[PDB]
Amino acid sequence: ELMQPPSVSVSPGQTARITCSGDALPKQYAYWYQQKPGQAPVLVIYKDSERPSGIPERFSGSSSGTTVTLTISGVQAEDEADYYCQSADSSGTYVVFGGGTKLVVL
Amino acid sequence: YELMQPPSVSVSPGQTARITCSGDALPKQYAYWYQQKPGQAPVLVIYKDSERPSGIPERFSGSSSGTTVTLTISGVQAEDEADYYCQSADSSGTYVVFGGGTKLTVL
Amino acid sequence: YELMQPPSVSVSPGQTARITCSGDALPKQYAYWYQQKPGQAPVLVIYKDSERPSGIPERFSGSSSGTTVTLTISGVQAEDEADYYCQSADSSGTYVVFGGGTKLTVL
Amino acid sequence: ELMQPPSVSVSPGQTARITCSGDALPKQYAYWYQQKPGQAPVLVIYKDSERPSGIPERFSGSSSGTTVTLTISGVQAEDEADYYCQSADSSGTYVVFGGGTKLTVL
Ligand SMILES: OC[C@@]1(O)CC[C@@H]([C@@H]2CC[C@](O)(CO)CO2)OC1
Repeated sequence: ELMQPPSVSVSPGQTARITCSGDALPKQYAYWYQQKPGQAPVLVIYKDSERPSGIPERFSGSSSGTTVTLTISGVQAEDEADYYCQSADSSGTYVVFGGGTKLVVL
Repeated sequence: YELMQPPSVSVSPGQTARITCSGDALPKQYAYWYQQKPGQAPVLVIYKDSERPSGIPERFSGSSSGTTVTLTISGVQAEDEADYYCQSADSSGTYVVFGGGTKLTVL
Repeated sequence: YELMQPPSVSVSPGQTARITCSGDALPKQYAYWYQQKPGQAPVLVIYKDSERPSGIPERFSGSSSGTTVTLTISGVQAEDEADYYCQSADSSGTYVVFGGGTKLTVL
Repeated sequence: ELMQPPSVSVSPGQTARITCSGDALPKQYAYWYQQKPGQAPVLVIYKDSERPSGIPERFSGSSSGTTVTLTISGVQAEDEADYYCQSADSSGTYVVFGGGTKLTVL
């Protein structure tokens, strides 16, 4: 299980940082996706720091020991969504998730 | 939905299901696949066309062919009943595109 | 899904679409209907079989026949393209049941 | 539209209160539903205070002036979800929503 804050809120154009923590993160890749009702999930970062095509450069990913972090610079209204981190247990046998973080733009 | 995906695919347990998405930009743009079950976080099952994240069973596999990508689920089990989504980017690689989702019914 | 609902219904603009859910407990249990568009909050469009919350257009209407309930959308507009969900309760009225959702495609 | 806190978190068995504010609420009904990925929305309260069949008694709704409130007594793990209030503008012409509140059970 991964620990993630329930919500992060920032005013427009601020940077938001969303961190997940977990014992297995030092040895397991994380994936970050954006969840909105009614549409496919949108992968914003894979393997800790890689960005899929079509994803704005303002989205970036980093990792440090038992944490991984999605940073969103210059937050826009369309960024309002839930962000989930996905990884795997220490053994790499099964998928593990954070509880999701709701990003609000004040 | 700029990717064309059938709304429904059904198979009995043990069969292999193939879920396809179609789009003009798929040849030179990676696809990503998700599984969505009721009341659970979505799961990334394939990225970059064919790679599985740690923890994803090998019975899930992705492939690319012309203007179509395919999620193939071998030996479908009851618990695989879920919605499956595909994501990619447009021909330029400037914005994300996605299919409407396929409901996989088992039985 | 203890209610059964077609995964897909399609009509051209201006037509009337009928989306149906079926279940043994529907006769003596109210149904509720939602509209889900991409990237937006779900919308309650019908409650108690046939009542429309304030702000829902009269072109959306709900009805109830035997073991089926029906969301009828008259004068379908392109912006009505969405997923539609039905919810009710079991026979006794002890827990909630749902359909798998219908994708309405507007041609 | 409507103002709702981004998130509410309580330990198991506590009571959670989720409030929506809006100028038109004194004259317009509110509806509360539970949103989870992958499933139909679940209406827990309609017309301010009425509960659909199949909804546990621990869910209740109240209204007071420019506010409406969903109260969840004895919060349980399956209650973890987003809760949205829906209403209508002052004229009753168009639908309005809160931004959703993510309920976390610590
Ligand atoms: O109102 C229906 C939904 O609850 C279905 C799923 C949920 C989203 C919609 C589809 C989803 O994003 C696909 O991963 C999963 O969660 O929002 C709306």
